[PDB]
Amino acid sequence: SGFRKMAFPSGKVEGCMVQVTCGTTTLNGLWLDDVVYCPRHVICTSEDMLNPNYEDLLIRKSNHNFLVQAGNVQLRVIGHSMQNCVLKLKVDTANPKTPKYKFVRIQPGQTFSVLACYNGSPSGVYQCAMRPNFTIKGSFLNGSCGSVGFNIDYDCVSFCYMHHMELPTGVHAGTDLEGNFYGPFVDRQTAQAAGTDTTITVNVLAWLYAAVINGDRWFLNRFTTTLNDFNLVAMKYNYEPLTQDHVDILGPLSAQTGIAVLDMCASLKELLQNGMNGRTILGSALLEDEFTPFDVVRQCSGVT
Amino acid sequence: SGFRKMAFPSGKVEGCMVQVTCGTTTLNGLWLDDVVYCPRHVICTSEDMLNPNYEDLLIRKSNHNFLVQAGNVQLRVIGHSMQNCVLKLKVDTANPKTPKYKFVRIQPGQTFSVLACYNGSPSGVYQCAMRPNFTIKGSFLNGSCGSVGFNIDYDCVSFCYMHHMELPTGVHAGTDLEGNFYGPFVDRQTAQAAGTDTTITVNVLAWLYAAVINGDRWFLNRFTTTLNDFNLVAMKYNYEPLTQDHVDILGPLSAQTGIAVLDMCASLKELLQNGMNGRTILGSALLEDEFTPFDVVRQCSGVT
Ligand SMILES: *CC(=O)N1CCN(Cc2cccc(Cl)c2)[C@@H](CC(C)C)C1
Ligand SMILES: *CC(=O)N1CCN(Cc2cccc(Cl)c2)[C@@H](CC(C)C)C1
Repeated sequence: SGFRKMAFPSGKVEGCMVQVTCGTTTLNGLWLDDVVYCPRHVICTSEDMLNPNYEDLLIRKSNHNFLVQAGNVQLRVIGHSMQNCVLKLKVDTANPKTPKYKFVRIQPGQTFSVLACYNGSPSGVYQCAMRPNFTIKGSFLNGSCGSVGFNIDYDCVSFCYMHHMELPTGVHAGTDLEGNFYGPFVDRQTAQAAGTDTTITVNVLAWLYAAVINGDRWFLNRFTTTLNDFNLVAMKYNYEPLTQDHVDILGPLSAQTGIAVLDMCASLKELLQNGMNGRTILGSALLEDEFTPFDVVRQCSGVT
Repeated sequence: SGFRKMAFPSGKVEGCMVQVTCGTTTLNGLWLDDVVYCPRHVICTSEDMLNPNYEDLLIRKSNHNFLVQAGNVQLRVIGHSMQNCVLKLKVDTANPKTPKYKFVRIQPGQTFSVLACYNGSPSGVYQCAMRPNFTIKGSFLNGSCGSVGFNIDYDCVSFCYMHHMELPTGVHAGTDLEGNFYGPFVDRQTAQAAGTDTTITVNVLAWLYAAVINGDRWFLNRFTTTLNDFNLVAMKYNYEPLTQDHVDILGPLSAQTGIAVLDMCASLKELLQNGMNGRTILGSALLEDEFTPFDVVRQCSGVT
């Protein structure tokens, strides 16, 4: 037992990290097969970032201008291209450590692990959720750009995120591995509105089931509710509306604990209306939303 | 910016995990050089766990009874020995993936990453603190025994913990890599008292400095205190007494933020006496104690 914000083992991703330098800018790249993926802003200078003309900036660059180092070995760049906000540098050597992988575009509310990297070297790993407003609340300093988010299904790494920037509010924005930003963000040093965020209701419910599985049951009550009544409370407290698809995904957890999803919704309703009353749930004094129902099942069963 | 409960990249440890089977019991082992380290309770049966006579149980075992598999390859066991609560199985092959490593016995209040493993395969990674009462609040199911805790200094992995058991209270107990339990715990299915735990004061203070560095400053006040006055509040709220060694270790963070350690102690004093008043600090509604001053500096600087 016990419930922790667990990240995937980062080994398969560590083996893909490289350092990419262009002129005087250095960030992280992801070396998979014979391609190195990195944020296209690696081609900018400090004066370029207000509104870079990336097509023009990339034209002044040749394959030899992109310095790619994997640890101590230098990769030979034989091709370069921009796809959306990422640069794809073709190298003459396939990464011997390339795991089985996929590029996926995650949905808001889904989770993933981030391997924070600086100068091509891994510093740490943490579990993130893609917020409903398409930002992530990460830990990223200067040089962390090009660090990636991923999930691992047995031996397959599904890369879902690449870090590009920090908004003036301290939240993080980035792209999928095809270079498309999540949310309305653009890769320029401009003030950008992150949309109104909401709490991931299905995840808070999944976490309440994890709490019941692990012994924390104080919040369980003698009440039930309906999807419509619960959604009136969710709207008031800036929670995502709960749908039947969300109820269906909570099926396994409802089955294991024997607590109907709507009864758990009534517990959540009372927690939203009354607060925690100085108590904790799974060591937290607030309602956690960065564990999906899948994460809860995986952690509570022992999937490797 | 941003502050997260970050674990070390687990790659160097993943490469050491093996599955150890003895009779019908299977748990995880750590393969370093030509030695596989695992909890000695791998030699027990269900009827043995009330009070195992490990010396007698190990005598009925031969090298061929210890089945060690690293992924799909079978290791050949050429020696076996018990050192405290760990078994050391000498194998005929040095692990090609053995990183630079040390065995260290961590101090209470210090942190480390745990690579939870099942059947020799890594499931996830999380950051833990060794509680002042020598337990850890982990996430460990049946089969997780033999999973290890570690820190990484550049290329050197300092292994500090091996998981052995879950106390009836849901907290976790284990040993250093020489097989000595942290705390008064013994490897038997007996009800065992975990000592009175306390909050790691120096870590909560280190985390308050991380909050100030990252923008959360609401808790800063116009007050100061003394070590003696603060310690009267710490005693009341079951916080570890703050010493000059702790003040000294907070030196760098005090220097960076320009907030004297005793002024931060007065902020902590007011937070202890008044609570959070429905507010949060670094996304938490309680006082976090599982980040050391070293962890804060590392995360806030970008050490890889
Ligand atoms: C991710 C990272 O380390 N950095 C944040 C982005 N910086 C450039 C930038 C500025 C404004 C908007 C965007 Cl999309 C990108 C990085 C600059 C260094 C020199 C790599 C730092
Ligand atoms: C760590 C783990 O997976 N397990 C917890 C300990 N179990 C045996 C046990 C019982 C009582 C006290 C101690 Cl020190 C150890 C493990 C049993 C399986 C069969 C490995 C499970």
